Amino acid sequence: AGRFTKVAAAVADSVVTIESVSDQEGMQGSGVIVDGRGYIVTNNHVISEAANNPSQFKTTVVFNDGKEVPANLVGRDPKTDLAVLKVDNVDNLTVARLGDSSKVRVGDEVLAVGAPLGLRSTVTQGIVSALHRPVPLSGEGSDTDTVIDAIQTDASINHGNSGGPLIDMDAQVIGINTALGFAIPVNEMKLVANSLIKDGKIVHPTLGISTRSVSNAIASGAQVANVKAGSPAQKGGILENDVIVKVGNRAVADSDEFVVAVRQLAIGQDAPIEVVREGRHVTLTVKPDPDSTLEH
Repeated sequence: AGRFTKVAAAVADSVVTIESVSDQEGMQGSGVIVDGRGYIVTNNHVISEAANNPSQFKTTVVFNDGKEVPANLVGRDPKTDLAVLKVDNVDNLTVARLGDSSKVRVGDEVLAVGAPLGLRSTVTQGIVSALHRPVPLSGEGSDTDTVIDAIQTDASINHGNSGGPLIDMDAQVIGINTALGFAIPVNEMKLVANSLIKDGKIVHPTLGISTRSVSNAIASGAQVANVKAGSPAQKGGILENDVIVKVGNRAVADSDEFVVAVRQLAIGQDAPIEVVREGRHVTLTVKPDPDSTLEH
């Protein structure tokens, strides 16, 4: 058996098909078993339509052996494009082994593994092409668009392996394939999954700013398109046409990195925003709000 053949074969039983059907429509993706009690991780696109219209969709999980079981949505985070499902009282689950995405390096060989029985299923191979790479993702349903800090790979990521794991050569999960490919890194997945399992929700920081990217000799970064009334940004003295170049401890190259950087701030704690305003460099202070005040 070949090098990749062995790794794909070792993790196949941890990968599942997730199917959502209404009497009008029927969509399908992959996901990975992450906990022996039957917790399954996928991306938020895969279950979005069912989560938004639960009265008309039924979600099932199909195992490598072909068993089909009903699945319940535990919680989801459109901002990180992740979701968690739960199957009840299924025995002898092959739980995926979760790696450490902070140890992943550019050039590392990977498999992007889709669920073996999915209709369009794919397994692809490549390397890690970049780390900590902000990438915009369009929201599936009425879901908000977002940006994630991704693992980039030249393994093809397509309908047939999205929601499945990105697997390293130790056959460990180093990320979740999104919907020139990108994976949500496993260290972030673990933090978001933990939260969705407990609370059924994740609370992210918000400033009330929308930005557009600017690149030139005077100041490159995320130029402020809009500031929400009453927002942390309004209260902290951020102005439209300000060019944001640093948010907290993270330099901000463009509007994509701005989105990711905000989400690394502490809720309720003062933080520096560096701005270029009418040719001058200004540091403001902002106290981020929770995006969901009642779950904070």
